[PDB]
This record gives sequence, structure tokens and C-alpha cells, in this order.
Amino acid sequence: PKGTIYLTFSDGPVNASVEVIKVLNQGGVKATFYFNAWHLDGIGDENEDRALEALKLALDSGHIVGNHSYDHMIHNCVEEFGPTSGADCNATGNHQIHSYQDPVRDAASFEQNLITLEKYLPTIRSYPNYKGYELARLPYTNGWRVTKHFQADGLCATSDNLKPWEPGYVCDPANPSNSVKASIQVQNILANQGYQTHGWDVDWAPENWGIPMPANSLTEAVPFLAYVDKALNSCSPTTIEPINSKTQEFPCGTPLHADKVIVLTHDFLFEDGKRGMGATQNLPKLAEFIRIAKEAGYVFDTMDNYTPRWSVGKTYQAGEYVLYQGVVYKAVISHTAQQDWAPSSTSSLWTNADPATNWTLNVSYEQGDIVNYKGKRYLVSVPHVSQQDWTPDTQNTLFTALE
Amino acid sequence: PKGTIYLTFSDGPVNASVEVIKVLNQGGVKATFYFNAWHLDGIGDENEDRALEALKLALDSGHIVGNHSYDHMIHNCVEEFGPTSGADCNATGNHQIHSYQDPVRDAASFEQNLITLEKYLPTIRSYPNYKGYELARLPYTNGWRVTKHFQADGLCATSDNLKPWEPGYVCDPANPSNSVKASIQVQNILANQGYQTHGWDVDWAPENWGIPMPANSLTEAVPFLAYVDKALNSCSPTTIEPINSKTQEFPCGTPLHADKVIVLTHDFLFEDGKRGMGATQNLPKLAEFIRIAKEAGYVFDTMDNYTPRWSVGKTYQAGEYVLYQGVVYKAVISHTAQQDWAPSSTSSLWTNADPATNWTLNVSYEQGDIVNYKGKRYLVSVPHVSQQDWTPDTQNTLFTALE
Ligand SMILES: CC(=O)N[C@@H]1[C@@H](O)[C@H](O[C@@H]2O[C@H](CO)[C@@H](O)[C@H](O)[C@H]2NC(C)=O)[C@@H](CO)O[C@H]1O
Ligand SMILES: CC(=O)N[C@@H]1[C@@H](O)[C@H](O[C@@H]2O[C@H](CO)[C@@H](O)[C@H](O)[C@H]2NC(C)=O)[C@@H](CO)O[C@H]1O
Ligand SMILES: [Mg+2]
Ligand SMILES: [Mg+2]
Ligand SMILES: [Zn+2]
Ligand SMILES: [Zn+2]
Repeated sequence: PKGTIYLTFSDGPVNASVEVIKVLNQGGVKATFYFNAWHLDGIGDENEDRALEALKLALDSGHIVGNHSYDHMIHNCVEEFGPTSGADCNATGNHQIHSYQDPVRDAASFEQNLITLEKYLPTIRSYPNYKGYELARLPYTNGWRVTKHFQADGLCATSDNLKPWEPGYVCDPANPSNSVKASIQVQNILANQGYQTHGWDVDWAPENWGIPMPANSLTEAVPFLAYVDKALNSCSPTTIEPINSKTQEFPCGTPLHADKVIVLTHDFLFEDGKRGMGATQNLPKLAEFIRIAKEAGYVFDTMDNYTPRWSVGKTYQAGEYVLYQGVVYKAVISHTAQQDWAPSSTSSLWTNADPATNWTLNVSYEQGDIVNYKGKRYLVSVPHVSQQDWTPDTQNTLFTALE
Repeated sequence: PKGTIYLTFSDGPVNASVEVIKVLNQGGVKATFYFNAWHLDGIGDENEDRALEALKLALDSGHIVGNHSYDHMIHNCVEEFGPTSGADCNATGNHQIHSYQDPVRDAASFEQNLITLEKYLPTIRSYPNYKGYELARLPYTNGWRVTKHFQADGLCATSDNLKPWEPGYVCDPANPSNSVKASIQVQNILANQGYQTHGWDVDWAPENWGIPMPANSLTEAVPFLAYVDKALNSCSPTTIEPINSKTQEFPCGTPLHADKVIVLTHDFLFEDGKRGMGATQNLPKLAEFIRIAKEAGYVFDTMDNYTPRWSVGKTYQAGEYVLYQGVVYKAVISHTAQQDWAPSSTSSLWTNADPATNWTLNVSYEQGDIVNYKGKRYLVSVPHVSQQDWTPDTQNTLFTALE
């Protein structure tokens, strides 16, 4: 295959999500949906009376559901969060200003999301394609927590004053805004709950979100495919425009990202309504895109496989990454996987490479790594593979407590 | 050792927790704390200004913290939950009445509990002895979700009208109250989120909870040890009094429970205040109990070890259960565990035996079993070990869809 495309749809479930799902199903592809459950509460200020129908359809159809936070951080866009806050924030268009504030509260929005999803669909955990507790994406933010060595932030994603498309807006990736600094801490809190978070390579969107009637300015399928071709193996998160969409320190050439392109789009762009003639204009683009992408030799996959699942009978090279039971691992040596050689906290063939900061077993730590253990921070003074009896509080050769 | 005692303390963290912990520390034991975070918000109507200090002290001292729900189900004791609700329910004493209503909302209380703990103590996940997301106990209810074949419910725990100790109160285990039925679904919801729940063998308590000044009538250390001795291998959950503390269908003789006694008590009983002189009277009883139990040949363990942890080097017999990373597994083959053979979703030496009802990988299913899969229920028609390819919807020879 020329490469793998991951269609990711953010900000559903809304009425428009239904026909989108239908197109994916007619196109013969699975996608990943990053949902905000406030639409199920009917307070997300969209056409959303079919929200639960959409959720069920997405899952019944075998699409992956991931966590996009309960309310898309709209609580940070308003004075007091309530039923009108979505409309209120839509009135101002201030979504990317002060987007993140209290990272603890903001991370909690991800847990609340799951409460709400599991309330409206009490059976959701019986779907293996429900990954709301393993996979996440941050509102506004091309930020990544994939592996211990594959982590990077959207350093201009959100602002403390001006919108990124306004005159006078300035960003200094070396000195990110307060909103971005909070969003980084949110990334880290989720990683410690065992989430992976992913950004994107390309965005099926208007040039910027200041553009009026956004749904009326999506790229056609062919040019969009050209854009995908361009993004393939070209470290697209660093070159992407506009500036607030970049991941400046994305690890170019990282093997996990090779031959892959993650597409971001929004369900709401596929609706005839207040953003333009999205259903009429853009549903066919999506149908055509999927068709011509396959013809070009691309395959489509979902974000639960972005990190390839560990698989018996597969030969791994030392240093290769797999996903196993929601946990990322790294091959200690080149070998062919056997049934009883699975990655674990004691496997000799694998070390844990989750993108977390809490001290964890069977991790290959490097000098300078900082870990959290029983509420204190410790510098890794000597590189080692962690194990149960080498806890940072009692192993002063391996760890030094920070001041 | 004669046996293992699991000291388990419910309803914290409160001011009284501090000196409880200290006595445990002085006695050289670890215990398990089933906490309700509403005390951290200061609305649980106890002396609880030191609630955070207590939480930190339990964790720092190495005690296990488990989930008891955010508000101990007081939202079901009042018409509108708020800051005064604890007080309001304490005025009427109606805690065991309609305690469980909407099982989905009630289960969500357990997840809200974790959000609140992680708000007041944002480093809490960096403690390995933090087991809030793995171990739980339902308010009022001697119910168990331990393994696929070790589950039983408290069929008279809560009522639809009278307090259990009132004249006129009747309970029929064969025809359980609606509150009991709701609690049974809560159990099942939690299990499908990967929780184990455990009840208790003996309760260090007043005769029943209608007893005024309940802290004043706590069994002395020596007689309490007698109660424990009697509980050892005697299926105490079936013989326990009062009626509402029973687990009527507890699997007597079940291998995981042999030589073990789980003790329930409440931090609030060790306080000098509104329930009697608990610190003065009861802390010394705790201290002495710990001392004499050790002398009698008992050891103390915590609930994260109740299902013994899989350990490299240990020999297991086919049919034995272990816990590994929060998941129960049953040995397929008698053997001596090695590094590379951790129990898992793909092990040929272990099958998953979590007490869940959702279809799950690598479970030894038996004809008659019923599983949930993508929102539908299926009857196991032929015994088999589940695997990724053998999903209920595509295996009409292994499963039969139910109406
Ligand atoms: C991945 C991501 O979060 N991208 C951002 C978009 O979600 C976002 O648009 C706004 O989303 C809100 C939540 O659904 C809507 O309430 C709001 O109406 C919508 N704004 C417009 C103009 O449609 C956009 C724009 O703020 O930014 C992306 O970064
Ligand atoms: C483990 C368990 O749930 N045990 C039950 C106790 O929680 C319960 O006592 C009551 O607990 C509430 C929650 O902390 C308190 O608000 C309430 O004041 C307290 N009752 C008294 C009289 O102190 C008891 C009795 O309701 O039943 C147990 O089964
Ligand atoms: Mg994970
Ligand atoms: Mg578990
Ligand atoms: Zn979004
Ligand atoms: Zn309780």
C-alpha cells in the first residue's frame, strides 16, 4: 500500500454525523470519531436531536469512538457554564481564547465525557470499538502523546488574547501562551490515565476558522488527495498552516509515523445550514475522496491501530513499537512474536513505552528522565529498566528526589 | 499463618481517619480505605476539615485506597442533592431506604469519586496503592464481584420503605427490593468497568445502626478476635447479623476466600464526638486487636492482594486464580510462572476470569453463560475459549442471540 490514511472526525455526535457515517459505510472504510457528549445533553448549540442515534450508528457500524472532552472546553469560553454556553461562545467566536485554564478541571472534562457517553448508551462498554478511555484528542490542539519518545505539543494552538487569524496576533513557540501551557499539562494528566492522544497531518477545513461560511470552502476530493500525497512522509505537522495547527517539535521521520497520514475533519462541516451547504457540497467530496484514495493505493485504518497491535507470528526489529491492551511497548530485541511472548510488565522481549510520567514498571528510563512516584518528583540518575523492587523512594543509586 | 485478616475502613476520609491510620502504622499493618470524596468538598456532614490530610496520610503510609462512591449514595436519600444533603439524611437516618434507584447514575457516582479525588490530590495516580479505579465496595451492601465464578449480592441490604431495624420491616431474599435490584445492576456496571467489589465477613460495629451513640457499643479487642476466629472458613457472609448485612448466596468454601476474614469498620467510629467517645474508647481497641491477632498467628493484608498477585517463580495449579494488573485470571495448566508468561488476553497458560458480563477475550466460556456484545445479549451454546475472531455476532455456532 502507498500508505495508510486515518480519517478522524471531531466534535460529533450531531445530526450531520449520520450521513457521514453512511458515506464511510458505503465507501467501505472505518473512521475514528472524537466525540463531545454535550450534544447528547442537547446543549452543544448544533442540530443534535439525533446525537444518540449517531453515536449508536457509529458504534454499530464498527467505527472507533475516542474522547474529545465533554464540552470542547466551552466552560473556558464563558463566565459560567450552562445550557446556553455553546450558543454564547458561538456568538463571540472566542473558542481559541483562554481555551485551557485549570488543567485539572480541563482533564476532568475527559472523564465527564465518558460518564455522559455511558449514561446515554449504557451498553457502550460492550463495544470493543468504544475507545473513549484509551484514545483522546485535545480541542483545538495538534498535540501528541503516543509513546515515551513520540510526544509533542501544539505550541500555538490556543491564545491568551487575539485569534490566530486576527491582525496583530503573535505566537512564540519558545514561550507559549498560558492557554497552551495549560493544555500541555492536560496532555500529561491524560497520559498518566493511560490515554494516547493524537493530532493530525492534514485538516479538511477552511483556510482558517475566521473564514465565513466555513462549510463552503472545503477542498475538492482530488486536490485534497494531492494534499494528502504531499503530507505523506513530509513531517506535515511542522509544515501545516495555519500556525495554530502546527506541532513544532513533532519528531520528523519517527518510524511510527512513516507512510501515514491522519486526516482531521468535523462532522458539522457536512451539514446544510448555518456554516454553508455542507451536506450538498461536502458529502460527495468525502465519498469521492475515499474512492480515489483507494485507487491511488492508500488503505484506510483507525486510531486504535495507528500504533500497530502486537501480533503473533510477526517479526519485530529491536526498537519497534506495538500497542497491546492499550499500552505501548518497545521491542528489546529482534524476534518473531510467539503466543506466550506478549508484552507485559515483566516481558523480557518488550519494555513499556507509554507516553506517561508516573513511574511505571518495565520502562527503559534514560538519565534526565523525571518521574512521579507517591506524589514526589524524581530525576533518573542512572539509566535502567524499572522493576517492582526499584521504586524511586528506596533506590537512591537509580533515582534522585528533586528539590 | 492461621489466616489472613483484611482490615477495611469505610466512609472516610475524615478527621477521625488520621488517628486511625497512625494506630495502623504503630501496629505495623496496612489496611484498605473505601473512601467517599464528598468529604473533601466538606459536605459529608462529619468533622472533615482534615479530609485531604487524611487522604494523603493513608497513601503516604502505604494503605490501599478503594472506591466507595462520591457521596455514599446520599443523592438517593434526598429529593435534590446539595451541600446540606448529608446533614439532611443524617437528620432522618434514611440511608438504607431507596439507596439505589437509577443504577447508571449510581455507578457514575463511583467515577465522580475518582474525578474528585484526582482534583484534590492531582498526584494521586503516582501512588501504586491508589486502587480507586480497580477496587470498590457498594454503600450498605455486602456484595461481591470477585471472579467469573465468585459473585454474590446483598439481597436485603437496602429497602423500599423501612429501616431494617424498624418494626414492620420485612425482607425476602427471593423477591428482593427494587433498591437491592438496582444495586445488583450497579455491581454489574462496575464489574464491566473492570472493578472488583468485595463485601465483608465481620463488622466492627453496633448491633444495628438504629442503636443510639453507636461508637459507644463496639466489641472489645479480645471478644472481637473471637468473632474473627469464628468467621475463619465458616461462610460468615451467610450467617452474619443483621439481615441486611447478609450475602445469602455467598459461595461457601470458594477457594479464594479460604483462610481469610475481611473486617469492615468505619473511621467515624474512632472519633470522640456525636456518636460517642470513639477515639478514647475505640482506638485502643484497634491497637490491641492488631497486637493479639498477630500473636494468635494471623497476618494482615490489603484488598489489592485479596486475589493473590501473579508472581514470577511461583508454582500454580490448574484452576487457581491470580490478579494481574487489575484483571483476574485462572490457570489453564499447572506450572511454575516465568517472566515471559504473564497472564493476559493472549496467554495459553491463563484465561481471563474477571467477574464481568461483557464478552471478553480469552475467557473460558461455558454453555449457558450469557455475555453482552455490541449492545446485544448472547447465550453461550458451546464451551470454548474466546478469541478476537470468535465474536458473538459472527459465530452463530458458538453463541445464540437472545431476544
Ligand atoms: C480538533 C479541534 O478541536 N479543532 C477545532 C474545532 O473543534 C473548532 O470549531 C468550533 O468547535 C466548537 C465545538 O464543536 C463549536 O461550538 C464552534 O461552533 C466551532 N466554530 C466554528 C466557527 O464553527 C475550530 C474553530 O474554533 O477550531 C479548531 O481548532
Ligand atoms: C460500608 C457501608 O456502606 N456501611 C454502611 C454505613 O455507611 C452506614 O452509616 C452511615 O454512613 C453515612 C455515610 O458516611 C453517614 O452519612 C451516616 O451518618 C452513617 N450513619 C450513622 C448512624 O452514623 C450504616 C448505617 O447507615 O450502614 C452500613 O451498612
Ligand atoms: Mg493506554
Ligand atoms: Mg479489574
Ligand atoms: Zn474539536
Ligand atoms: Zn459506607
